[PDB]
Amino acid sequence: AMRLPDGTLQVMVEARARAQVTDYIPGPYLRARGEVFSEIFPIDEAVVRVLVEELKEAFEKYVANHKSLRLD
Amino acid sequence: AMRLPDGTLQVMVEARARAQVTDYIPGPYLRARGEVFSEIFPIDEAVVRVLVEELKEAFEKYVANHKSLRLD
Repeated sequence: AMRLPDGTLQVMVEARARAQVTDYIPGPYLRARGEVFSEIFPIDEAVVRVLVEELKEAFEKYVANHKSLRLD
Repeated sequence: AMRLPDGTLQVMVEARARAQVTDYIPGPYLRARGEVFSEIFPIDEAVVRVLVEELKEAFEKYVANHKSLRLD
């Protein structure tokens, strides 16, 4: 948590788990509660590894076609 | 800039950058407002390096195609 000298809030976040929204409170600042935290762990991890391999091959096919687009 | 005594001022320049001429002030000699050193380098330097080596080899093949012209 740091401050920048031009009225702009710089912060680094790291996401843990997604959630639903219970009720919308008017703002600013906007407030909302979470009904449950929707979380999951990989079931039958061999098929999970196969899908990771297929997605790795897809993203390797994705990054090779760049001449002036500037994707790092 | 070696001061030659034959009415000619042969200047040796290792240039810096191109710039847009915003306006011209009448002379001679002329004043011209331009822009700053256009010398920055963007992200994705790997495509820059690959196209640099390909441009190098393309001129290396090009100058062989104009040895009929005896290009330098």
